[PDB]
Amino acid sequence: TCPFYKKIPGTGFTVDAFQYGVVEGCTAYFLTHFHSDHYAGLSKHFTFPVYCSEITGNLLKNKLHVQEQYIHPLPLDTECIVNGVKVVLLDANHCPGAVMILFYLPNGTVILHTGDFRADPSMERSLLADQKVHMLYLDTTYCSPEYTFPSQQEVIRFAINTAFEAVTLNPHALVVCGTYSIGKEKVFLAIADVLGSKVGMSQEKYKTLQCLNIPEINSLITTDMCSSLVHLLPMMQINFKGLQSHLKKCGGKYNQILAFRPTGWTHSNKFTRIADVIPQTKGNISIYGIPYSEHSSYLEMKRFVQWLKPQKIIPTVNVGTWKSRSTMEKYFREWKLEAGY
Ligand code: NI
Repeated sequence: TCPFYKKIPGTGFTVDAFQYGVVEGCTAYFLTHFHSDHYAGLSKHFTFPVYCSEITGNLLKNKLHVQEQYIHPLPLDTECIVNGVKVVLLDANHCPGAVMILFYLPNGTVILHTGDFRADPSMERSLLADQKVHMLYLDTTYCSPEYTFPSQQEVIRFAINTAFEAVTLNPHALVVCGTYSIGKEKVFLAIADVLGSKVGMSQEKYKTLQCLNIPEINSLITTDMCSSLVHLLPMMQINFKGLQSHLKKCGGKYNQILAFRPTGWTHSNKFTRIADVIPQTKGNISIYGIPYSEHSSYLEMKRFVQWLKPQKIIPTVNVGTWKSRSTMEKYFREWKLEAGY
């Protein structure tokens, strides 16, 4: 049944709650972003109103065939009224179209649901700064101090310089980037731009990217693989077998593959600087695991919460074990005591 941390008290609302059938007393279903653990359950047969960003609504219509009459896109950074309740959608710094939702309850309580987010100081100057938040439903994916990772900018620098060096040494090398969901588009787009290439991909992935309002996209992506030296493949195919096979498919146009797996975190991070990352190599194939995260590090999450000073925190991730839950609650108390709220 629908868990409590997906229900917004004092409203008829649920968030990311599409896999439970008809939720009792839900008048409006919010969707924070287009990732499968969150949208699981939506299809063309859904007939309740869905509230979401413009980008998320493009993906619902084109990829899942949800009928347009049930899709209610809202502009960001704008006060809107839904079933008599004031709401605002804020950029979540997650994947394209990902939002946080501010709810202004009729009794005066204010609730922020972060969806999935990567906290950033820029958030401290949105409409969040303008009022107090009583309850926070928090993306706690990496709520433990061992989770450090570099900025997204440093990781893109590393990838660009690595790709550019490899292809300038060998003009017959192919660069491959793994994907399984929207998000992390900067990785493959930054590499293609430095190589003066388009990014080649399957028709299904090209379709997905055409839903995202990325400026100048027709200039950066293509379904003609042959004309491209950056290819996108399913994350599952980024291993020595899958890449040896793909290399056969290019008809002797290429004699080397350099491939990137954008992982979230990997325990190489507890010991290693980004500068120090090395690939796994077999023959003429090398695979780099790079720590490109679209979730908060532990320090970024702590800073955001100590800035916000919520009266109550409700975790939405890692809530399935008592040891996880107890750990997170200990960190929330530390943060509150250190900051003085
Ligand atoms: Ni997500």
